[PDB]
Amino acid sequence: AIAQLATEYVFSDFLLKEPTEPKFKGLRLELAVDKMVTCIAVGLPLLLISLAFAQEISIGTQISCFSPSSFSWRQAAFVDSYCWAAVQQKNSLQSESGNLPLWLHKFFPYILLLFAILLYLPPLFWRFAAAPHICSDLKFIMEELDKVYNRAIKAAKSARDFKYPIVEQYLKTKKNSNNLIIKYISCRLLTLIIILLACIYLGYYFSLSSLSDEFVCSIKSGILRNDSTVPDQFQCKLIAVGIFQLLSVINLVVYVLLAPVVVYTLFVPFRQKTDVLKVYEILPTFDVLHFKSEGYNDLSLYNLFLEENISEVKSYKCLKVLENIKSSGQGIDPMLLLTNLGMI
Amino acid sequence: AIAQLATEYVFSDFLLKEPTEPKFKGLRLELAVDKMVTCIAVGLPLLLISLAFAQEISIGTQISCFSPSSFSWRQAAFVDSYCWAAVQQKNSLQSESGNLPLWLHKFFPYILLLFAILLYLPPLFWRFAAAPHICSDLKFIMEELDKVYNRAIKAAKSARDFKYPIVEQYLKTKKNSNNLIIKYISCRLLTLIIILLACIYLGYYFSLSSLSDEFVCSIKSGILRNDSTVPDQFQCKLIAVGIFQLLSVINLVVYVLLAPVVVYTLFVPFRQKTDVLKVYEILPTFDVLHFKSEGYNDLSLYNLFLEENISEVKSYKCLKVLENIKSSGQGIDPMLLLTNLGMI
Amino acid sequence: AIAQLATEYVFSDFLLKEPTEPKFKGLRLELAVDKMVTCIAVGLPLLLISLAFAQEISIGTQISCFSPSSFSWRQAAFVDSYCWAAVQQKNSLQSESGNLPLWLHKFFPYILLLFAILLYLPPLFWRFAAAPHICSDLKFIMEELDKVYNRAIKAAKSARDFKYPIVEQYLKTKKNSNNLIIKYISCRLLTLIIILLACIYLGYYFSLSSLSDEFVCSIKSGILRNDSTVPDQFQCKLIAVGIFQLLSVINLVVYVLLAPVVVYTLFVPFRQKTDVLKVYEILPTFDVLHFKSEGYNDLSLYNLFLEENISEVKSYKCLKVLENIKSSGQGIDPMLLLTNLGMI
Amino acid sequence: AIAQLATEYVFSDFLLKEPTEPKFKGLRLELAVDKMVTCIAVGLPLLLISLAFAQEISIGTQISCFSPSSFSWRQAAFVDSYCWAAVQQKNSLQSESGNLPLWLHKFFPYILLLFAILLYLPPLFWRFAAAPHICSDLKFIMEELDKVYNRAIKAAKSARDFKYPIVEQYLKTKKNSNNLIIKYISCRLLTLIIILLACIYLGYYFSLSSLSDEFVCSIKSGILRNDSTVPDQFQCKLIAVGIFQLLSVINLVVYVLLAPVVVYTLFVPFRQKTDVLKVYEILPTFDVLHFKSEGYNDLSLYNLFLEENISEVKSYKCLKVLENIKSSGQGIDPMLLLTNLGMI
Ligand SMILES: CC(C)CCC[C@@H](C)[C@H]1CC[C@H]2[C@@H]3CC=C4C[C@@H](O)CC[C@]4(C)[C@H]3CC[C@]12C
Ligand SMILES: CC(C)CCC[C@@H](C)[C@H]1CC[C@H]2[C@@H]3CC=C4C[C@@H](O)CC[C@]4(C)[C@H]3CC[C@]12C
Ligand SMILES: CC(C)CCC[C@@H](C)[C@H]1CC[C@H]2[C@@H]3CC=C4C[C@@H](O)CC[C@]4(C)[C@H]3CC[C@]12C
Ligand SMILES: CC(C)CCC[C@@H](C)[C@H]1CC[C@H]2[C@@H]3CC=C4C[C@@H](O)CC[C@]4(C)[C@H]3CC[C@]12C
Ligand SMILES: CC(C)CCC[C@@H](C)[C@H]1CC[C@H]2[C@@H]3CC=C4C[C@@H](O)CC[C@]4(C)[C@H]3CC[C@]12C
Ligand SMILES: CC(C)CCC[C@@H](C)[C@H]1CC[C@H]2[C@@H]3CC=C4C[C@@H](O)CC[C@]4(C)[C@H]3CC[C@]12C
Ligand SMILES: CC(C)CCC[C@@H](C)[C@H]1CC[C@H]2[C@@H]3CC=C4C[C@@H](O)CC[C@]4(C)[C@H]3CC[C@]12C
Ligand SMILES: CC(C)CCC[C@@H](C)[C@H]1CC[C@H]2[C@@H]3CC=C4C[C@@H](O)CC[C@]4(C)[C@H]3CC[C@]12C
Ligand SMILES: *[C@@H]1O[C@H](CO)[C@@H](O)[C@H](O)[C@H]1NC(C)=O
Ligand SMILES: *[C@@H]1O[C@H](CO)[C@@H](O)[C@H](O)[C@H]1NC(C)=O
Ligand SMILES: *[C@@H]1O[C@H](CO)[C@@H](O)[C@H](O)[C@H]1NC(C)=O
Ligand SMILES: *[C@@H]1O[C@H](CO)[C@@H](O)[C@H](O)[C@H]1NC(C)=O
Repeated sequence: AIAQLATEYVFSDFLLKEPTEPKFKGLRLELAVDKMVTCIAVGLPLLLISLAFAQEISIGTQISCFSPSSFSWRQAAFVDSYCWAAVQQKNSLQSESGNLPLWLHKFFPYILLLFAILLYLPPLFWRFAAAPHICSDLKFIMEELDKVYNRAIKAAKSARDFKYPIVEQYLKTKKNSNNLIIKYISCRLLTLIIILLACIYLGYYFSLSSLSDEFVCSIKSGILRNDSTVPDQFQCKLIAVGIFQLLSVINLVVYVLLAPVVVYTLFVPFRQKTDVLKVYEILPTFDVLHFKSEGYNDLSLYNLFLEENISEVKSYKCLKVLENIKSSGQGIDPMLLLTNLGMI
Repeated sequence: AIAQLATEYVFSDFLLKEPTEPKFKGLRLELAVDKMVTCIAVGLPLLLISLAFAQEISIGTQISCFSPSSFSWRQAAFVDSYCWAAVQQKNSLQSESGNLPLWLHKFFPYILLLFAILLYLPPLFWRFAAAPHICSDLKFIMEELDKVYNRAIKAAKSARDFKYPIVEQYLKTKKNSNNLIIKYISCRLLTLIIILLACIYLGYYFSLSSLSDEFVCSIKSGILRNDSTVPDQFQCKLIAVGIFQLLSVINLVVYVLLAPVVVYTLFVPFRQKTDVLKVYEILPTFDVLHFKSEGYNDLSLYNLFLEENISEVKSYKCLKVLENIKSSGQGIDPMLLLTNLGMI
Repeated sequence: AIAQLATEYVFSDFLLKEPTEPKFKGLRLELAVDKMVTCIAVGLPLLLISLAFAQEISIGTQISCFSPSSFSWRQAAFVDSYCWAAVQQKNSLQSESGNLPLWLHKFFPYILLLFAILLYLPPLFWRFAAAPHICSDLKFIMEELDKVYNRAIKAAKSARDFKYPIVEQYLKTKKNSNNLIIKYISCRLLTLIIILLACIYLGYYFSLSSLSDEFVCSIKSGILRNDSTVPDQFQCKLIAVGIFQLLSVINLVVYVLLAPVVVYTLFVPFRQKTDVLKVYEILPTFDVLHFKSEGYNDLSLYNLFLEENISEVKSYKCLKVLENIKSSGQGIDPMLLLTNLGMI
Repeated sequence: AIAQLATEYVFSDFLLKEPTEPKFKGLRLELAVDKMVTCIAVGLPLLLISLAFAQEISIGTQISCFSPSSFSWRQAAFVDSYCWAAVQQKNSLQSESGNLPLWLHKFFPYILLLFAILLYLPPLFWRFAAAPHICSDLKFIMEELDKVYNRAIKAAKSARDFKYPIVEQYLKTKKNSNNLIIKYISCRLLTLIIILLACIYLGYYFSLSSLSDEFVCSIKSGILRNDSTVPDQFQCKLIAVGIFQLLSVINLVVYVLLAPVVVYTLFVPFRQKTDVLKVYEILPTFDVLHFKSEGYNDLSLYNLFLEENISEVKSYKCLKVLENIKSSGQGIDPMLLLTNLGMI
């Protein structure tokens, strides 16, 4: 039913499932905006496919040819099925709009499924190629941040009663390499191109005259070519073509609204803001150097992933509340850190 | 069946499922009133869609055109399907009420699903954008309250046998920022606007003459335009239109009753009452300062979320019972706190 | 099937599911009588809806109009569907009993579902508004009782080899407030009113002549108004109306039997008997004062909830067996308590 | 399918599910004979309902009226559905056996479901009212038996290298109260009465002439009353009536065989034999006094429940093997108990 399709595709965790494995425990591995874009671009065409053939919206068979009254039920059924299979056969049918509109009307669900698969492909390539590496690197970075926070609080407590910036060096090294950012931009660009092509197709499909679904059909090949009792042609109409056009314009609207989001996503350096690591600069055990901005490198992408999935880090949360309290400046950062006692 | 739909949509945890993740363990992340509003506004139109096409209420096909007796079964089926697809084609049909009523009668389930999706969108945006931040902040606040309660009871026990207000400073800082409250008000306002538009549409749909479902249909395009055996027109009726109007007025009543709730929700500062933190003011380790009221800021929203999901805090419950006992004034707050022995 | 519906709605845990959350572990949060009343009042109309359209009891379509023999199958189907949709349209049909009986016959499942939803609403309001508070308070009370029992047995063992009545003070304070009892009485009263209205409706529906299901139908609007081959009217009958009346009288009987139960529930103070706390009065560490009776206050409701869900408390069970043994008076209460050794 | 129904209702744990809660861990809370009686009396009529309308045994529709050849398919369908709905309407039909046989033939599944529900009601009342109390009491009794066994074995080991009969006093007190036994006897008696009424009904239904399923039907009310082309009456037959009678006699046989079991159950004191507590009399720490027999009191019912669900007690099992070995008398009870070393 329509409501069942809605529950499956919008109100359920459709493509929102976290990786089912212990390797990525709590790691999104995909930005929220990218996940939203993929979920829409994939589950919208599927939802429209399901809707267009819902038991309520669908009168019945997808084509009716209006055989003569003399024709029996199965003769008329032969006519309808023959014309359905003959939309491909150009000789059999003669339609003013041509045969491409008939092909599109017959295979619209296939085309929507193709667009959905093509849009799901780049996210899958990301999740299967560049996701494990970033997952491992980000897990190491979070562990290093937790360890340095613990060491700093232990030092502060000892004072009240190595020291090498490994994480900073690793981030600096990531500043050079750009394979991950190149893959990310390539997959986003392919998604954008697929969306644009889908928009072109949907606009063309919705621009039809709405009468191209009606085509003339001739069961006059073979032994029936010279038969007399059979009329030379029939009036066939492809039902649900109006529904297809409505859903196609809906998908076109959604995709044109979505494309600016993908374009904004492509410009990762601009998105790289609100320095996540700036909060850690007040730790004595952490060097006061952010050095993450203004670069078409994997460093900006790692900064984005950190700003996305750093809320799960207790040390980061503690430092963030310390920073927020520092806005008033009533107290002292080391005193607040010592009082917090948030090692684990 | 009707009962199955009821069990799924009203008697089950439809959209009442808690976040399936360890990040939010026991945190609602959504006020009870907001959750009720979203659940109604989403699962009502879906329930009505399912009901309108229930196997019992539905006689059968959604349109019947009453072809002549001479017409065969599949000729009549062609007529019915053609008219169903031609509700869009204005030339084919001539109805007194126009063609918009026919469009609405055909696509009412789609319109209800659209309203449900549009009403579910703002809650989803909230849960995916502003929910993680408030979850982390509120978890930190609850942990700080538990820790300060433990410290105060330990101090009392030591007396019987830092001290910095970090949580108060954090709340004071939240008094300034307003991004969360702005997002909350924006999503509530969008929900209200969607509800009002849905009410307008449902009122228009229910105001129809009830005879607009009957339209005249002409299969007279193409080779059949000059055919003689076919009548110039047919009498088609869209079944289930009365059911659609009944369910639409039901939804209109529900939404007009719900809109005052959304308006009351918009005025969060008025809702900010019954100070949750007032109970903690009797703790020696906690400063006697509430400072949370009369502000279009995130502080009021945090106060609401605390008053919502603070019952899970054992320290808060203990302080609440101490406060309630203090109404009589027979005993002493520190003595009762020491006797409680409710560290964990 | 009928047996499947029975298993789902009477032999299964339909609305008998305990709260699926760790917050309420073993707490009913709903009295047994109230749960029975809600389960009946909700799952009876749903069961009757399912039964009335069971594949065995149902001959087929819900209306047959007996078109002339000259009419084709789909002409007759048009007639039947038109009349089904025209029960609303007063002009189309002319029935002796009127049009309200036809409306009721068509929408009886909807009306039963409406009554079920309206009866499920007050229980849901209770469980979502006043259940968390009573759950927290009752959990605290049980924990306090366990702690005082442990302290008393420890003192007895020490003798053989604070002391403040916090729980008693909390109960005394609850004696004043009445918001929970007011909400309980309001929800019970609304349930009673809904049940009475349902009884009125079912009595009216069952009082019909049983021939109102037969109505005269006229497909004579539009181009067919002046058509000659079509008869001026048809004889239509709404099938399953007898089944609807039978199930409606069954529901009426059940609801009239249930209403006295709801009225008895409304009088909570009378139900407040068999003092649960009287057993704890023999503990040296517990003050000898019950002070819970004769009040339209939340104290009586808390006493009811205690008498309901106190069997899970080991200390209460031990004190109950001590009390029962004290009926003979052969031994001594402190000696029996010491011998029991039931700390945990 | 038939085999699926059999698997669900006889070969599966239909109504044999243990209470899904930690409160009753391993406690039957229902005697084996009572559970068997309830399972049969409930799942037999449901199984017969399912069988009577199985896709294999069922030819098709439940009534056929044999309309004239001139009648079209949907005219004949109208006739059949009209007569199906008119079995209630006495004026419409004229049958030699009357109208009650037709009512019974139409609503036999409803009557079987009613009997099943009425037979399931007393067991449900027991499980929801008197089951928690007996569960708690019996758990306490088992814990006391385990503790006294442990104390006795510890004393024996100490000798080789309070003392109050709390459980005996509790059982003696149970000797007085009789509310549980009264509820048990009342529910068993109601089950017996329901079974007898079901037997009466099934005997009456099976005693029919087998031709009462054939009734004369007249679609001659309304505009068709004076119509000429329609015959004055039709020959309608209610299919599956023979299957209903066969299954009804099967159920009658099962219930008459079952009723003696219920009568034997009612006489609980006679069932109270094979003293379970007699084995514990050899323990030095346990007083040598059974005092459980010859009483219409809850003590006999508790003895039955003990004899039912005491096999789970390791101490009871050990004492039972000691008793069995004592039949030969080769050894000594205290020596065997010491050698067993079965504390836990
Ligand atoms: C997904 C991508 C590939 C879709 C590409 C656009 C498709 C949908 C449409 C839009 C415009 C279309 C073209 C419009 C006009 C003509 C001229 C005609 O004589 C042959 C077909 C041809 C050449 C069409 C082929 C298909 C076409 C290119
Ligand atoms: C992503 C955005 C830009 C998509 C917007 C949809 C645009 C591309 C659509 C809307 C209407 C469409 C046109 C409608 C009709 C025709 C005439 C046909 O003989 C060739 C294709 C052509 C010229 C279409 C090309 C694509 C088109 C211009
Ligand atoms: C969800 C929102 C967009 C719904 C907006 C209201 C819709 C349902 C209805 C209510 C009143 C309607 C209008 C009423 C009157 C007219 C004048 C007519 O000559 C053209 C259509 C037009 C202009 C209608 C368009 C659709 C309309 C605006
Ligand atoms: C949220 C609340 C205010 C909704 C209440 C429903 C209101 C808006 C509904 C109920 C009846 C409706 C009117 C019914 C009939 C017409 C005539 C038509 O030619 C234009 C629209 C118009 C004028 C409708 C406008 C909207 C309307 C006034
Ligand atoms: C659930 C509640 C609202 C149901 C209320 C009772 C319903 C079922 C029935 C019972 C008696 C009925 C009334 C009986 C008589 C008349 C007089 C007639 O000229 C108009 C309808 C009217 C006024 C009926 C309206 C509907 C009615 C009130
Ligand atoms: C909860 C208890 C009291 C419900 C008992 C059912 C009662 C209320 C039912 C049973 C028969 C019913 C009556 C049957 C017939 C008519 C005639 C009609 O023109 C007006 C309503 C009226 C007068 C009904 C009113 C309600 C009624 C009296
Ligand atoms: C479950 C219980 C209520 C069933 C009771 C027995 C039912 C099945 C049957 C068995 C015998 C039957 C009775 C036999 C004879 C007559 C005399 C006739 O002129 C009216 C019906 C009446 C009075 C019957 C009513 C229904 C009846 C009582
Ligand atoms: C539990 C045991 C005793 C049930 C045995 C079934 C008995 C009660 C059945 C079997 C045959 C039945 C009888 C068959 C026929 C008739 C004639 C009818 O006009 C009145 C009922 C009457 C007289 C039935 C009464 C009940 C009956 C005697
Ligand atoms: C049909 O008859 C025509 C007559 O002109 C002939 O040319 C043609 O070959 C025939 N077709 C078949 C399939 O026999
Ligand atoms: C139908 O016949 C008419 C006669 O006036 C002619 O004008 C029209 O073109 C014909 N239509 C078709 C589709 O051949
Ligand atoms: C039907 O014919 C009658 C003849 O009196 C006329 O008044 C009426 O307008 C016609 N109806 C239609 C819909 O053409
Ligand atoms: C049918 O015709 C008879 C002729 O005697 C008449 O008495 C009766 O009222 C008519 N019935 C209807 C429903 O018009």
